[PDB]
Amino acid sequence: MKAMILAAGKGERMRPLTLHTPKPLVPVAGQPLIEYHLRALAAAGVTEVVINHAWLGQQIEDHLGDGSRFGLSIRYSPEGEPLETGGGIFKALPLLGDAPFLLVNGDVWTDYDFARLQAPLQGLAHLVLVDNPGHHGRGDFRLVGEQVVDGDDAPGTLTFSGISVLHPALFEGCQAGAFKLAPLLRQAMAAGKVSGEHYRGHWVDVGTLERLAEAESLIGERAL
Ligand SMILES: O=c1ccn([C@@H]2O[C@H](COP(=O)(O)NP(=O)(O)OP(=O)(O)O)[C@@H](O)[C@H]2O)c(=O)[nH]1
Ligand SMILES: CC(=O)N[C@H]1[C@@H](OP(=O)(O)O)O[C@H](CO)[C@@H](O)[C@@H]1O[C@H](C)C(=O)O
Ligand SMILES: [Mg+2]
Ligand SMILES: [Mg+2]
Repeated sequence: MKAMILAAGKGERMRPLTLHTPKPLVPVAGQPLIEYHLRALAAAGVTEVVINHAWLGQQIEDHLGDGSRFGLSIRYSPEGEPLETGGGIFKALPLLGDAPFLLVNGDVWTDYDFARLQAPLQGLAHLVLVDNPGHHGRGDFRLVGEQVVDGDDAPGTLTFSGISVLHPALFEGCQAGAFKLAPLLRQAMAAGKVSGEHYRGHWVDVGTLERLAEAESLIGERAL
């Protein structure tokens, strides 16, 4: 299947790093953050990637080009207005086609094996969930067997990893413009159409300098 990497975020919490460098292109261990995803995706057998962008977008295209150096074919979905995650995915659907695709929040650094998702999967969406960051119980969702439901307090909830397989039909109808992805996932969940899994390996949402350091720390433990 195809993959989409979300890369339209402005990274305001990463400043001043993101003043002249798009977040996707910030180096983590001598390598641009998004290039971990491109290499992982190519290793996992993915050959076609869609990347949306907004903030400093043309720098992303300039740097990655057509993706041939990664053994990929990349298409870009430029966004001129703030579309958010859901609206942005929707805007890119023409490039993705009608088949389920792998969706990867580009801000993430992880050792999750993307090739696990090319196995028989369940529903309109299949979500990779991880331990709640910061040692809290808030999270987003709960996982019962393979079935994902909406979170409830802090007894045993999990956090959405930003790694998933989505069915384009998830966006069936859908307000053409700017909207959120989570709300759509809960309608699917409400209909028993969302499966999931709990990944217990390394995962960092790289949204701050502190998260960047943590990712570097873990990446340095893997090299050894
Ligand atoms: O409108 C958007 C916003 C976010 N995103 C995607 O989700 C990622 C960031 O998610 P984010 O919600 O934290 N936005 P951000 O401005 O980066 O917060 P901050 O770092 O504090 O400035 C971005 O890199 C994209 O991958 C989009 O694709 N579109
Ligand atoms: C689409 C997506 O990846 N959402 C996740 C991403 O959002 P981000 O923090 O990058 O803005 O990382 C968070 C954990 O750090 C999750 O809670 C987000 O999922 C929540 C439920 C959401 O859909 O808004
Ligand atoms: Mg942003
Ligand atoms: Mg982030």
